[PDB]
Amino acid sequence: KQAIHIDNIYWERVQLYIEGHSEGVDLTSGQFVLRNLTETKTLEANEMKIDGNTFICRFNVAILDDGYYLPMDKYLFVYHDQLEYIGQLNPNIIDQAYAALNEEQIEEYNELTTQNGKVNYLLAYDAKVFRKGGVSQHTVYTITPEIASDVNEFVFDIEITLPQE
Repeated sequence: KQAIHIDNIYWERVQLYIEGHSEGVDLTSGQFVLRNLTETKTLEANEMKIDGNTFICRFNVAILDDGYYLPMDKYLFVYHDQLEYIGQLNPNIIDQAYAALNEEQIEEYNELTTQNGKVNYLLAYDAKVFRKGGVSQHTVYTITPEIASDVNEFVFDIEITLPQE
């Protein structure tokens, strides 16, 4: 097919880095963004490095509580040119996540029921949690990569809560 692929995900302090490549999309004219499923909040990348068909993008997700925010919101990684392209997760990441312990192995096989819950459990090992201080309200940011079963697409499940919760 022709789509945007997500190859690696990592963090430096609060900044979320997304590395990937294109399988047919021209990357020189389009804007990479994080967009929620409801199309009501969009987050632009602060850094965008293109190298041939490969790309790296940086997002500062910590600004999402500066305005009006939902405490349970899933965000797609999308390349917007003339058509929006939703990033697809590389199966190598889930296969490397499968390289777990024995306890974790039998824990993952207790999922059983749905394939979705299995892949989400494998992806949860790369979740990020941090707090925002120096302000009037200290908030906990929890960003969890997962496959959204409502659309069958990869999303960052972000929940912004108070420490009390």
